[PDB]
Amino acid sequence: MARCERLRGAALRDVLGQAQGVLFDCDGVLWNGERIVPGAPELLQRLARAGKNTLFVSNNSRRARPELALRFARLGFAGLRAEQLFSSALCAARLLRQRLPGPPDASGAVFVLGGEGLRAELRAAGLRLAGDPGEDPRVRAVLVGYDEQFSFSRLTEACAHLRDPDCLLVATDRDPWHPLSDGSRTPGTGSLAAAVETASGRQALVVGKPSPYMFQCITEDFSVDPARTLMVGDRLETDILFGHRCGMTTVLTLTGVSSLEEAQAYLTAGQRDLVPHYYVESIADLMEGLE
Amino acid sequence: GMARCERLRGAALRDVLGQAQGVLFDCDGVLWNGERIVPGAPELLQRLARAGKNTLFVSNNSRRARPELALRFARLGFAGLRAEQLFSSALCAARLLRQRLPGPPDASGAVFVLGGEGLRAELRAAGLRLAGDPGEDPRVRAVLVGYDEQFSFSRLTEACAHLRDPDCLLVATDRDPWHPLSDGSRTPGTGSLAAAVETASGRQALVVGKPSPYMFQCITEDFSVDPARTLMVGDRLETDILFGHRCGMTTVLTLTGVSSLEEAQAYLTAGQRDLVPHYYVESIADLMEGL
Ligand SMILES: [Mg+2]
Ligand SMILES: [Mg+2]
Repeated sequence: MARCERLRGAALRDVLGQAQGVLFDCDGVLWNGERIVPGAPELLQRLARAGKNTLFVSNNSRRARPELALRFARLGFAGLRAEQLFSSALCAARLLRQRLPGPPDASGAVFVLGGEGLRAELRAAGLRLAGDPGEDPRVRAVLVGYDEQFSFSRLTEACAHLRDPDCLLVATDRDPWHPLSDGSRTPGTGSLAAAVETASGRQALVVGKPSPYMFQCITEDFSVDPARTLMVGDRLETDILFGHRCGMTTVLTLTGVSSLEEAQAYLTAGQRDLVPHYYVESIADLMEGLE
Repeated sequence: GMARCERLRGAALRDVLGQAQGVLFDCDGVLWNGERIVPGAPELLQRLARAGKNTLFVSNNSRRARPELALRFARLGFAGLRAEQLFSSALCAARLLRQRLPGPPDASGAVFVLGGEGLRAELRAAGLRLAGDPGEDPRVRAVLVGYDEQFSFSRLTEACAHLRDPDCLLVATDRDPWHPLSDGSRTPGTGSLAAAVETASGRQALVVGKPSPYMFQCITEDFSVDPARTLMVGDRLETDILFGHRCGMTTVLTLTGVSSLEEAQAYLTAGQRDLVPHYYVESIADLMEGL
């Protein structure tokens, strides 16, 4: 039962050694905007060098896997394989492919509330999209992602497709909002999904953290022992909660959304699924336990 | 206990109406559908008045300010209505905001409104200053969410920025999730927009319209209404009937609008008593036989 203790000294050395792998969130963890967290690339290098598997699990639905790979390299993280990158965009594409395979050749299209990156990810998996060139099939799912073009007319159109009870409703994630470098915030997919759910009378299947589906997506490709895996994230309600549901050890890093006082709040209220096992000021602190 | 969803007719119709001091009517789906009035509706109101029964009209439609709503009654054939009898969520939101924003005298701020011209006009009639109107724009001191066909991701972002200030109020005209259009499709309702704003800002909105009791408070500031001698007549179980139960009125479901008889009997069989009407009629025209 997590005590939100500061990981350092010998415990830090033991916990990492036992680890088969570390799961990292990206935003708030490896970088903030275009500023990387100092030490992070070096940390990743030393991890790989010590044979510890690294995967990246993000709720960000804006970037398709190729463009995510380029961001990593451009920001100084070399030697990443694309196979290591799991976004809500990617796993939503895969979930939708599997729920729509059906025997019927009469595949439909997905109506997407989101950007080019999310669309690209779905096309990469082989899905057809409403609004692409040519005839438009029957819309068979609405996908809600991070959608800067969100509009009343697009909400209305989403709801029309949803009047067909066989049309599925999927959301990339429910993050409510995200911090921007200038100090402001942008609404998250979770706010857009709440609108879509309310106007259509439906509940979405949610793909991203803290939904376990994300772990399912990851385990289709890699063998993961949750008991020997660290989940490292900056956000208690998505990263930590996810980690607990999957049985992983959880590390809150303090370079992002949540504060230690938010964690200690939850601890005192006994909501243990939101209490990290450990915390660090930044992921850089983890290196003292390595060589 | 009580509501049994009985058909109001015969002697029961005669008794219920005789005991009544007044009847509260919802508008859309009850007196009319789009531009088509419910046959008999104008006659009913007239006959109610001749019998000394008070009538008031209570609507969540946040689109027409009170002057234009009054002109609509008159144009569609409802004679003898005074505008003082019309209570929309727009009006009651303006009054709530006028109550809550008299304070630092002169240092009134502005209201940032997600909604249409009608709602804007209603707020201005109450003396409120609006962000986006001419001139400066005082500090924003409230966000109001209403029916906003121009709802957009950037405006949601702007609402959220005003709401970072914990002292800025959040009000919603109502939580209706969607509304029927004449062609069989639906338009998203304020409830869907409000859910987006609440989720992205981390706030709970003060809701003005039915089934919030605030709407009844707004009515009783102007008229003495004894809930025990008043009928609440509506087409929507989850808004009109719940409202009536919360305020302690007798509730009459009419079948010319959104909800069905079977939806009501389902609520009854399920023991959800606050969603079961005391009586129903096929149309409000049926009420006339009791006069
Ligand atoms: Mg993060
Ligand atoms: Mg109605």
